[PDB]
Amino acid sequence: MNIFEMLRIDEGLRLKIYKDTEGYYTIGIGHLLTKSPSLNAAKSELDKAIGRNTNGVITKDEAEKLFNQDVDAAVRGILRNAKLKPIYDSLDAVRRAALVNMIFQIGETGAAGFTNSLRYLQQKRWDEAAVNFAKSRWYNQTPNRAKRIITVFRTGTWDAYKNL
Ligand SMILES: [Cl-]
Ligand SMILES: [Cl-]
Ligand SMILES: [K+]
Repeated sequence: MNIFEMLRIDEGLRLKIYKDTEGYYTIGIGHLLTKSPSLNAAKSELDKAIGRNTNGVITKDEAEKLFNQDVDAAVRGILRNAKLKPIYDSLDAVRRAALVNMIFQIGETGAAGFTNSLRYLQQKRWDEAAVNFAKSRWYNQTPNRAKRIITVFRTGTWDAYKNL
């Protein structure tokens, strides 16, 4: 298990534009195109992203390409965020992957509201952090995925993904 395999499980792989759990145009492996309700707008974002006139469908390789970029950018942003870098640095590799996964899903902006949870992680108060994390719109809207992420923060193991 690793960040790529974990997010592949969590996001799936689709080669045509589709809408994510929030109703937003996405493609590939969780690659958010835009929050605009305009499909053409989405398609334009896709073409810009891939570098060609696609007509809304991409190859697996292309999908993987955006994914790699996406994972990298997620890490990079965490490293550049003064509110997150410290948490990230205080963690073991398994938990770090869970934090990257969260940011990939909700963004740094979405992570701003987790200050308290992040603090519990920093204190290594695993069960306390787990309880806290669950008290969020994030958990309520994507409970199965959030539960997985939370078990990783709680245990430092991949057990939640192990059988998927
Ligand atoms: Cl992009
Ligand atoms: Cl879910
Ligand atoms: K998805």
